[PDB]
Amino acid sequence: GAPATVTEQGEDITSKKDRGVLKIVKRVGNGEETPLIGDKVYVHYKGALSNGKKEDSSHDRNEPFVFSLGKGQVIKAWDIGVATLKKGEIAHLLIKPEYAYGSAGSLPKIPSNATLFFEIELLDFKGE
Ligand SMILES: COc1ccc(CC[C@@H](OC(=O)[C@@H]2CCCCN2C(=O)[C@H](c2cc(OC)c(OC)c(OC)c2)C2CCCCC2)c2cccc(OCC(=O)O)c2)cc1OC
Repeated sequence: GAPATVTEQGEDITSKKDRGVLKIVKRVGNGEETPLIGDKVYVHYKGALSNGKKEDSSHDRNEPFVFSLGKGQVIKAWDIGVATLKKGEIAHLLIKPEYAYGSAGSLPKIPSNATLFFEIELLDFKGE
């Protein structure tokens, strides 16, 4: 499925090139701009543990999820990954624990050393 495609075909968007965050663009967005650190970003998403049937989704807020990019308001992989998206883009991200919750996890919801998968839509972003 979608995680396997990211493993085989996903681009490594980490600075260290350690495959900690792999990306596939699933729908191309508009324009050339991608958000800067400090910008307020608005997304829809769904997220899964790799090994589990439990899903989280912004569609249940029925509302955009909002955060300021590069301000440690989300896991590292999202500061890295969302920064690469254009407005209207939908991407898949496969995320190793070092760029999420690490060996600690976030118990009981997130286990130790969990890989995560997300589908993310960048709705909009605005300068601070
Ligand atoms: C800088 O590092 C951190 C910053 C923030 C956190 C908290 C979890 C942080 O979660 C995350 O960063 C990632 C990426 C964004 C979407 C949520 N997310 C998650 O892992 C999800 C998540 C994790 C959560 O807590 C761990 C959630 O809160 C209970 C949560 O609620 C909607 C959702 C996982 C859920 C299970 C399946 C795998 C996904 C979070 C959760 C909810 C809203 C957030 O920002 C917007 C807002 O506050 O309105 C930020 C952990 C961090 O490190 C582990």
